[PDB]
Amino acid sequence: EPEVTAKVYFDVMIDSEPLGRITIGLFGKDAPLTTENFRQLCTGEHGFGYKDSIFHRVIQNFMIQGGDFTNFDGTGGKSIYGEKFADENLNVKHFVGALSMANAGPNTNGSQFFITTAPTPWLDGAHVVFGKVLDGMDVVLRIEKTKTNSHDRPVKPVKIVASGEL
Repeated sequence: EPEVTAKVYFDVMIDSEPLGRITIGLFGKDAPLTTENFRQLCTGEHGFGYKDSIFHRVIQNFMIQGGDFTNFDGTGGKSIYGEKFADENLNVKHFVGALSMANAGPNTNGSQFFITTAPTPWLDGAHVVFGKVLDGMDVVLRIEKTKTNSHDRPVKPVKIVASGEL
């Protein structure tokens, strides 16, 4: 995997019950702009970020998605650079535990991301891979095992009650 230059975390809990911590390593040399946007959204040093956001989409054995702190439905979110920012590096490919940038076409990176729980090569070349779950992958497996309704939305809220940099 690429060089890890920074670490951040998510303290997750599926409603009145704590699931645990997910530690993530960022690829600062391969995607500087993308990692810093994520890093700052984690620390919330701007008054907005991932704290209290949810994982609105969960697809058993594919990936889990989150980062929509504006609409909580998978339609919102925003970067520290503005509404959307360009694809910085599309050469890094996906692997289990990859933190990838969710988008709606070329250059539509906002604040939404996903964590793969299986190899997803069909995404290579279309999504910026900028991180790796270094610890807490068992927390991630628990999240993908929760009951989901239509659109694969968790019945109970999987909430990031805390986040920050290590």
